[PDB]
Amino acid sequence: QGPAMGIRRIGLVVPSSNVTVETEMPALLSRHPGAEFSFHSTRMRMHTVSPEGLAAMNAQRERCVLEIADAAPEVILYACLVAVMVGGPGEHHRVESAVAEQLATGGSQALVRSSAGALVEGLRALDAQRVALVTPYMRPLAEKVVAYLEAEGFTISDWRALEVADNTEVGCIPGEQVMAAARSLDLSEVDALVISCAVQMPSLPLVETAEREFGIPVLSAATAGAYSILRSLDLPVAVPGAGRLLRQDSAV
Repeated sequence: QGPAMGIRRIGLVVPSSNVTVETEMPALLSRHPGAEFSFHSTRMRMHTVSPEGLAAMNAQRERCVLEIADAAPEVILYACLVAVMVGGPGEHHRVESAVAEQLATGGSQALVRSSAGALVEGLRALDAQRVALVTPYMRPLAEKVVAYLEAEGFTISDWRALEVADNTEVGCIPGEQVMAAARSLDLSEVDALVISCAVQMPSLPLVETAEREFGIPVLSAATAGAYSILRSLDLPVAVPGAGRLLRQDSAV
């Protein structure tokens, strides 16, 4: 198509209290052998992962979009997965389209992705039908994630909810806790494990060790987001250290 772009600019629309995605996204993508990235954030305030915390956070969408658009990123990621999925089946399409339209009214060419939509995208690239989930959420929010994915055609075999409503606390969840949850799952005939549905719960270093342990593909909201960003930018998905999903273009 056109001239090689140089540094690829990624926009991140993130909960104010989130520290994990701005850490994990650069760490994961820094291992791309053929592309360089920069990361630019806008904050929507949230510290409590509850219906009301998420509603208050989502209401800042229009503000955040105008802010990050000013940076002319190539793709913009709506980072919080449950923020979208709490709105019920189909919500990522409504949110993504609302962002695209707002960007278009301001003359921006930026692409739009969301963690929720990216998870679907990653699960489908994996040819996954039966899926198991680990989440830091309170149970009712976990159940909405489950219902969302069922509507997209997935069978959710089993899931865990750590019930950690405070987002700062979510960021401090140790890998041992996450691994203990993943190990409590029944994984028989599960095609893929979502080791973290939330972008605040750390999981990146567990992805490789968990694939070796469980013998299935392992992804998170963050690795799904990375996959989606790569696909949106027409870049090869061949990044080491981030599970099978990030090596889909290995043979290429």
